[PDB]
Amino acid sequence: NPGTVDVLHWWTSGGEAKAVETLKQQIQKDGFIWKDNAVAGGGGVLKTRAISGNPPSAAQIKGPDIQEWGALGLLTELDDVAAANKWDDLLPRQVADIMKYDGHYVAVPVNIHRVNWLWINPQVFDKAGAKVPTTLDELFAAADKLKAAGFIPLAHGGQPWQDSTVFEDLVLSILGPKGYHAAFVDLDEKTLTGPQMTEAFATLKRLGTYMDPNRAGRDWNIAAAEVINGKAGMQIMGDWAKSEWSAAGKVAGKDYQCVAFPGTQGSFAYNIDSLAMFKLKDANDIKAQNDLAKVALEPEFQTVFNQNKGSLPVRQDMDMSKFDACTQKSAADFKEAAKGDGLQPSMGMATTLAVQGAIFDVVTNFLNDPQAEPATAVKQLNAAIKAAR
Repeated sequence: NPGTVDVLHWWTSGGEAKAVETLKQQIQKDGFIWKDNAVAGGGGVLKTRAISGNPPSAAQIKGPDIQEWGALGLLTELDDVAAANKWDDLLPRQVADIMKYDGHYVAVPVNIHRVNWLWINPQVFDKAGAKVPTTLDELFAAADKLKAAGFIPLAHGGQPWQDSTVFEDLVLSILGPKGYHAAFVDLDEKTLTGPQMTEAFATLKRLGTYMDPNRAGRDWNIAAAEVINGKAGMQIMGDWAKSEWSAAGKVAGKDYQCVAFPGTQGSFAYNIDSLAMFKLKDANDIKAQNDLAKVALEPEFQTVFNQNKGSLPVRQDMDMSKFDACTQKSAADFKEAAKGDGLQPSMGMATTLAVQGAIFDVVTNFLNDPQAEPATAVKQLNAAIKAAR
């Protein structure tokens, strides 16, 4: 036909086009047709279109949104392409499991972000006599010292997802991997209303006190800029924030440092993006689909897509010297975490959009209220999470 690949995705950026193009050019070269329809409003009509027999060949669906679409029977089993390309050998076990439904590949993963980073301006630290933290006590001690030296201690933007990034970090730090998993994967009631979650909010509140009150609306890349430009000391963010650093022409260690969010050493909170493959009717369109799935997990796209963006590739067998120094620390930390309970889904991997919304809402509401009681915030957390489920 020669068969058509229609991919619904949100990879809008110029850096992400380089990779998408490498995909297109190879599909064409393999004798198939390319077509895309790239929407925007990042964060996530496809349903109505797939529940009515006009799906795209592929769509961007991260988190649990895969199990739901699988369970509807709308996705296609990729046993053949998996088998031909030794997918089980290439993927970390926990990653492969996220991509399966009834033991069958239904989606191909394309990246691994780490959520639990702190980004550090080593020039700002030296001029402030500040010490790169490894504990929460030390994170505050650095914050004080930066303020005392007349820097913005924490660069932080006014969007709910960013408030909860910082929250989920604190949950991980205080509760450790197991408790984090109890809270965001199992939505365990005792955990979400317990003393340590309460401590996570108390610590959130306390981080609040060092944040700019005129942050409302502000994007993560503006907060990163305050760090890049030598005006702030730190930002707590996932490793997408490297893009901002790259685009400014920085390096690894010479301009910034990446450390694990204090107290989360040992753990890797992953954030994994993916293309779920729909059940199609045309044989040629299947062959195209299977090609897109193969190539999305080949070295060429796995390198370009994750490069100039900050995430790790999901393939285990990569030439990592192709990446920056922070991605190499991220690759090392991944493996350590992977030996045990340390590897956990970020909150964004770990629940439904409705539950996220509930948490985002509780967190921002409590962080935007200087009188808010942590003892109260855990009841709000739990009650909202119950209601969204």
